[PDB]
Amino acid sequence: LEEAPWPPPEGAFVGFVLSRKEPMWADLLALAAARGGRVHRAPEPYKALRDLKEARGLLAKDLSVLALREGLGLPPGDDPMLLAYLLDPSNTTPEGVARRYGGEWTEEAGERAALSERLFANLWGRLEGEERLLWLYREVERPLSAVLAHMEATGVRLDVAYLRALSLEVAEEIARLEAEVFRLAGHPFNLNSRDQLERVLFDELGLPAIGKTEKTGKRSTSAAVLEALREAHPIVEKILQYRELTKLKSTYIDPLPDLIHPRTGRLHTRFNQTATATGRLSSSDPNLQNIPVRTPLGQRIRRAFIAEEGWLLVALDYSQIELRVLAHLSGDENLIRVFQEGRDIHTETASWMFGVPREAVDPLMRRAAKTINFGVLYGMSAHRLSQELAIPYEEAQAFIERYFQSFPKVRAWIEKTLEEGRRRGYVETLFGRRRYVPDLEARVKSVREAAERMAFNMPVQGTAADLMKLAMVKLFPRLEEMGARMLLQVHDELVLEAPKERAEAVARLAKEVMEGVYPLAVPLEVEVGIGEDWLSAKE
DNA sequence: GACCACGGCGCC
DNA sequence: AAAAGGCGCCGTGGTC
Ligand SMILES: CCN(CC)C(=O)CCC(=O)NCCCN(CCCNC(=O)CCC(=O)N(CC)CC)C(=O)CCC(=O)NCC#Cc1cn([C@H]2C[C@H](O)[C@@H](COP(=O)(O)OP(=O)(O)OP(=O)(O)O)O2)c(=O)[nH]c1=O
Ligand SMILES: [Mg+2]
Ligand SMILES: [Mg+2]
Repeated sequence: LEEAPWPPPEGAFVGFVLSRKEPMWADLLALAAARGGRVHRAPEPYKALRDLKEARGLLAKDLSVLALREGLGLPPGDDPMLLAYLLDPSNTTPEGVARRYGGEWTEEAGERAALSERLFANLWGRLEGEERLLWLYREVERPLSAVLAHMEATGVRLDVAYLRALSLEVAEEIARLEAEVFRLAGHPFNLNSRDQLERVLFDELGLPAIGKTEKTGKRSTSAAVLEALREAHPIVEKILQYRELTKLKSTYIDPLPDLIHPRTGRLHTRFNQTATATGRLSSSDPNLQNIPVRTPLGQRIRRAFIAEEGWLLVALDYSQIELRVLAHLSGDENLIRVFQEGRDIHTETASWMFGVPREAVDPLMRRAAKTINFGVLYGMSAHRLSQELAIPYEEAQAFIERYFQSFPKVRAWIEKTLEEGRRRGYVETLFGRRRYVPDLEARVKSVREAAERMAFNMPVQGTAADLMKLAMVKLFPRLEEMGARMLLQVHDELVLEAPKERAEAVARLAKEVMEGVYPLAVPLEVEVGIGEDWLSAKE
């Protein structure tokens, strides 16, 4: 390409090199743009950012987040990553996409700019005639990248002092547990080492091994195994408590406080847009889509996520979203009727599980019940279910008969979906988002049937993901005009931040946007709460 | 210091 | 652990 002085003409593709992958933390080392057989290299990248109207090219969202961090309103535009991801969601990295569609991902901005231009041309070509994928690109993914950029640069407020204090308290409790574990073993060892624990439980103490690990066939010490052994030796309960506490402390309590950004004073995640097989987003660095919520200590941690002073958090969560999607995709009259009547399948199952009436099902019971509902829907075995519910195998097998019989046209949809996947080599969401599942023709049964479970889960999980993304795209500009903020997405949930005066109006508005995103054969219901912290906001 | 594979486990 | 699916991060163990 012909070397040409900065700045580039408008519509040029950008290339850029960060000192580290996280755009809120990165130094912009270099910046370039490419168009019309030219390549322009910015003498000083930060200053050159101001000359661009739009970030167009590979990882456009990351450069846009960096720009917002610097006070520049630079929105992301076309990104070949989004084109490739729609063509095949195993296209998750620029290294791979480059190799697959016409170049190499190097460490030089000018080369990355040229690459973006070339790859865009080629991938755009491949999407011609693919009208549904085109609609997903233009109406969903592309605008969604702009929304994600704002969410990332905005961040979420965290009560750091609270977490610091919590750490010291959990440390003492952890020591109480580990000391007792060592007393019971008769000697200390690295309790964090599942290999050392394996030998203590199964070789030294006389406990029966229950299961083996997947890759290396060691005797497993997983929570499920320990659960089954909870009454064979008092050390087992202590170990389970130890695991709970150390998991929460090492993953959330200790790391999160150290990740507060000096400029914003908030915590900033990344919402990865080309990272999953089904079309869901993922979150990393840190992952804010797996903040604890179940146990007492977990809830204490979620309480650390708080609203700016003068603001409130608003949490909105789609009700039984994948069951409703299933009703629509399958067209099952019984299931559709359930939602037209306003029934709650999770409460109902929770009612059967704990042997209480529906009004007796508390939040944590209902939670347990959804693991069972989706567990079964997506192929859980009779054997496993009996083990979890701690009931006879015959009771577990029975529950699964009744489950699929109540909703007769589901299996038809599953069989239709699997046959279709075998022929085309891929399955599809409602909107035509694709996932290739070649192992549907595998000759090994365990491999083939695992593939089948992935394949028929995908249209359901993926449609739910399409709906939520579309909702985010419609909702974002409405929040901007009300002076509220979109902060996080957790798959079928959004967390917004609104000024106190407008929080009620924002909650109502967001609820309606989410419910009316794309009407289905059953209503979509959204549960909404308002609060000073994330736990309170989910009520 | 960093990379991986693994087991394990937090959320949806 | 097991015929639920989708993720990312932790510490260990082994390298490099
Ligand atoms: C090989 C087979 N293998 C391997 C593992 C598996 O198949 C893998 C599965 C997996 O990887 N791990 C398994 C589950 C692990 N455990 C717990 C561990 C167990 N230890 C205890 O219980 C201890 C008890 C305890 O301490 N105490 C307190 C001390 C009490 C319990 C959790 O996830 C914990 C967290 C949790 O349950 N959070 C709920 C959940 C969930 C799921 C969601 N979805 C999809 C559809 C939904 O529609 C959509 C939206 O979700 P959501 O909005 O929520 O639901 P709805 O929209 O439908 O309903 P409403 O919005 O109306 O309410 O997402 C799934 O596909 N599967 C799901 O499980
Ligand atoms: Mg939900
Ligand atoms: Mg949810």
